[PDB]
Amino acid sequence: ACDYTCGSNCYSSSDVSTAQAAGYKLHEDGETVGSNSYPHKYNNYEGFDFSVSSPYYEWPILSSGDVYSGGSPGADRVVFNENNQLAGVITHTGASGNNFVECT
Ligand SMILES: Nc1nc2c(ncn2[C@@H]2O[C@H](CO)[C@@H](O)[C@H]2OP(=O)(O)O)c(=O)[nH]1
Repeated sequence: ACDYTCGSNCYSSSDVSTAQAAGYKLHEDGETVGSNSYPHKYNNYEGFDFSVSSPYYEWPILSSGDVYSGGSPGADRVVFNENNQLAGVITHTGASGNNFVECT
């Protein structure tokens, strides 16, 4: 069964830790990838009650199992903080426009 289900996409904890480790080292290195320049700040417009503190950063998580390296980010994201603490897994899947909803 899925630890996080983003629409139709299924992720285990391992998938999430892997994406997150990747996202956080580029953040620490001040490196960005992709046309959207990931990882980038996540403002939490949605108002998600995360149990970890701000600021937050979002990094894509791919259904392929591959780590993001440019190209299309897909609709799923891992949100981590400055301490490299997981805040949550979110998606545009099922959200209207560029809004986000949590992955279950
Ligand atoms: N919906 C949403 N988009 C955010 C937030 N923070 C940054 N973004 C960005 O705000 C714009 C409109 O949503 C996009 O550039 C989006 O980028 P992402 O698509 O890369 O996440 C946030 O909290 N919510």
